[PDB]
Amino acid sequence: IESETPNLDIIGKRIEKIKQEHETSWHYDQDHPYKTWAYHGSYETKQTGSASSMVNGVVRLLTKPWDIIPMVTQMAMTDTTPFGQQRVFKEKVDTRTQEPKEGTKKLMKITAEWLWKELGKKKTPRMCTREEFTRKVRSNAALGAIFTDENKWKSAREAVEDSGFWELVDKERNLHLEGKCETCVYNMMGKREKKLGEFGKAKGSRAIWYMWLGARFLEFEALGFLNEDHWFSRENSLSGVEGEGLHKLGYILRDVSKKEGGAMYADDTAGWDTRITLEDLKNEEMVTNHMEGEHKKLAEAIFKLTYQNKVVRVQRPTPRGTVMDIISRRDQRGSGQVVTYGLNTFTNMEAQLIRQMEGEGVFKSIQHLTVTEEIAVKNWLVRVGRERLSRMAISGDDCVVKPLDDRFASALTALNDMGKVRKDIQQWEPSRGWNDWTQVPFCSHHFHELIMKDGRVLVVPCRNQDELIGRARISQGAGWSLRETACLGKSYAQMWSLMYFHRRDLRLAANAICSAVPSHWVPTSRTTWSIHATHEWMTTEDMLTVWNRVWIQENPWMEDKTPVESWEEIPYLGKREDQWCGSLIGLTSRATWAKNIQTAINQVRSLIGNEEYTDYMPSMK
RNA sequence: ACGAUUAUAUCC
RNA sequence: GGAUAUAAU
Ligand SMILES: Nc1ccn([C@@H]2O[C@H](COP(=O)(O)OP(=O)(O)OP(=O)(O)O)[C@@H](O)[C@H]2O)c(=O)n1
Ligand SMILES: [Mg+2]
Ligand SMILES: [Mg+2]
Ligand SMILES: [Zn+2]
Ligand SMILES: [Zn+2]
Repeated sequence: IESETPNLDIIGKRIEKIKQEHETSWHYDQDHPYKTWAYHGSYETKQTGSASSMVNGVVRLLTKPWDIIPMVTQMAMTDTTPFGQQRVFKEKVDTRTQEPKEGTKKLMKITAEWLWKELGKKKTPRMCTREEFTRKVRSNAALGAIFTDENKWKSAREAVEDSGFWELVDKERNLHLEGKCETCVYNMMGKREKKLGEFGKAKGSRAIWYMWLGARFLEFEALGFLNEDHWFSRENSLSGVEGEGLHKLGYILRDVSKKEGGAMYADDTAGWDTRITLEDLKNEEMVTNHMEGEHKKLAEAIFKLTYQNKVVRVQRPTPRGTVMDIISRRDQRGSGQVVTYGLNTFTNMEAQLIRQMEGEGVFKSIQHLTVTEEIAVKNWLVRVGRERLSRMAISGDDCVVKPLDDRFASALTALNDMGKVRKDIQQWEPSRGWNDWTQVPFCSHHFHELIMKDGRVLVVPCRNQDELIGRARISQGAGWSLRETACLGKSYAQMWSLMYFHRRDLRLAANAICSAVPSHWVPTSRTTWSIHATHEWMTTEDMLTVWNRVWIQENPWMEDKTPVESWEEIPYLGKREDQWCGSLIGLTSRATWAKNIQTAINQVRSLIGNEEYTDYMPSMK
């Protein structure tokens, strides 16, 4: 029922080309685990990825009360080995979403058409240039070379400056213009990030899919305009937040909460990219209806031949050593495509609008839309669609919706039938809604209204303190380190004083870390540094300069631009709120840690060696 | 060898 | 503008 039906007239040449370069080892394993993906063959390969973690000695030594807290100490780097990847693959990528019902599809298509038109009122699809690509791509961006003709260069920078790289692009750009595709294949790797381990094992996290550099240009050429012209900015899309930094997102939530409506809902979707249906992809492609000429053909080539027909190359442990599987999947979002963020935001705006529609009873059944319901839907979009859009903040899969009323919480038949099944809740269990916008999660944070001593008001980002301390105590790599990650620890402290200055433990811990890290060191990478013989790196005073720059000078929501003169003027959350968000104030282990903080600082100093040190601790009493 | 999109800090 | 670091989807 759920097996994948490949279109070999479209993906056929790609698979043959991969096979041709690997005839020595190409077989057809009949023990392949793929249940929902078409499988095409395997061949020998070598293991890539990692599952180890390095300890950040300076931060661990300075956060002792948290040694006894498993929400801190179980933090690890993810497992990006093929073992780690196949786990994630069996858990979430190797799944199938049921085709939505005919009423759902009519609802999605109507809404997507109205959305593309609203997004396009003040923007125009356009091609992007090779010069634009050459200026944007990082010099060390992955080449991701699939075939040997593509493995000539040592960096993306070198590749983009060779006319031979652009000859490969031209060969394939010409195929796309005829409607054929021969080289656009996805690499696959696991996302390296920080995730809580369980049972002494580091966990995988997610799949990252990337085509080779030439195919990524071709993506960019046809579809980069969604990003480069900022289609999903809040100004253009009403719901998006593209371009707004994390720290300013609380200001958007406060404005959404000014609206009249029900609770504030922020239902996460479980494995959003794996739940993108071919219906979703075909509604996304409707942007080509606003294109012309050569552009329309290149976009359509990308959507049809590379997004709706993906050939993937993924590693897999097998008792005879690691192999590489050549699989294929017509739906899903390939997390790594140029459209990932933007089209995730698009479809998630479309899904939330529909859920709002269900809540208001515009339509009543997803099995079929009556003509009078199609009329009601279109007239609803015309009448209120733009206002319903502004009741949302949507950053790809992450969303906050303040609906008209709380019928939303139990309006789940369209949401579930589109595949957008909520995380950590039953299919038909009503949603949990916040009636206080400062408690709403959005992009892994919530936001507090912080009154300053002037009486001015900041909105500041905040999360459970154990997540922050956990992440600061580990890094990529292996084993233990002290000197090699001291500047990294100072980097974390700088983040803490700028974004979470309002948490007592974090502001104490940050000053302690700065007091312990040699003050003339400057990071040149995660594990390397240089010594400015006469400049101190990021003293107290220029940390306070950064704080005033971000929260006052450049803060559009701060009218009075009067600087703050002293770290002691910069306030904290109220104690109860600090505690509610994981503060250890009130615990005796923390009062001890604090009272004796200079001892631990002097201990780290001695372990690092004889260097010049500065005491950031008098910034607080 | 190291995805896309984006913010901030730093260094050049 | 680039690189690094961090963070977010
Ligand atoms: N490093 C990342 C993280 C996320 N995303 C995109 O943003 C979507 C939503 O991100 P998130 O909600 O953090 O992950 P999910 O895939 O939803 O996984 P889960 O919610 O199960 O943690 C992902 O599906 C992915 O397509 C991405 O491109 N790159
Ligand atoms: Mg999700
Ligand atoms: Mg989130
Ligand atoms: Zn192609
Ligand atoms: Zn908080």
